[PDB]
Amino acid sequence: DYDALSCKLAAISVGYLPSSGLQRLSVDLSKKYTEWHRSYLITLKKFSRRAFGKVDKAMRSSFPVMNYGTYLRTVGIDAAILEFLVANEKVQVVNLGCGSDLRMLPLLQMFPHLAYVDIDYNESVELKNSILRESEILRISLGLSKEDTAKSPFLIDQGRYKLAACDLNDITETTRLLDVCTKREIPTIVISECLLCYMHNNESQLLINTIMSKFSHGLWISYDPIGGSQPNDRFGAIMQSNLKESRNLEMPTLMTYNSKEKYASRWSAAPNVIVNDMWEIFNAQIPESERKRLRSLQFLDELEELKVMQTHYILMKAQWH
Repeated sequence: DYDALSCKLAAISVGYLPSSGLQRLSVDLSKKYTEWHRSYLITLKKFSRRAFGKVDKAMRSSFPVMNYGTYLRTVGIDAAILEFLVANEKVQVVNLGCGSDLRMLPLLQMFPHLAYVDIDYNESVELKNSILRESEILRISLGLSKEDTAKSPFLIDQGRYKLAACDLNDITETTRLLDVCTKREIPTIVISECLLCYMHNNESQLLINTIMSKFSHGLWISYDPIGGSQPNDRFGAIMQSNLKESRNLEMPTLMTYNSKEKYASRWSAAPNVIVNDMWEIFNAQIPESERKRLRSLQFLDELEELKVMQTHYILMKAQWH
């Protein structure tokens, strides 16, 4: 999760984010997008010297190619969310594996009838609860008090926002949490940003079939990497070796779902499944005005190196009713 936060703060410091066109942010909410994430880094220092040390040095060692990958990852997920929230005013979002994601701050503001539900491991949501309650600007955005006033499973439960500890590998614990914070009939958006890659095939497939069957109308926006379908494409072999040799983590279903078609077949129950890798989103969805703006920030010397990386990431959008 500290990798994901290092990417977002490096993109904001250079200028890549916020993109007020694609994210549909106002003048005040564009300023607040920068001020909320900056106060998340300063407050993270107060609560952890080790976590601030890894996030600070990763920010400053960020390359232009990696900043283009964070831009497409953020405005890609945001473009799918905002199209669904405009067509449907009463919606509830369930951000599975949220981490340090702060997209609920501008989205709750922009949509009065929007509920939101951050869900992550116990350790991740305890640090996120400490940062939102400590900072003054993050407190005012969610209307929180400084103390831990919430009860039982929820660390936060103020108005139209809910932070909750939950083992997503456990399906019995996942459904029981969704019974108390969501309703069956209300349109839903399920975001799995960098979650299903770290899970085995049994835990991920049961999470997809159970949540889709729980709600009537919805839209699953899942972002993840793929191993690569071409022969002699060892991007998936390099990343699996880089994860264990670094901090002892795994990506069990990387080589299994090595293409955008195989990844999209997990949501085959849903009748409307689209899927496009992040290089296709760079050439199609991103306007010409936006690409000129990113060129003014940094020198993208190796555009082919950006294509090799971004074709090994995807954005799936399943929709059922």
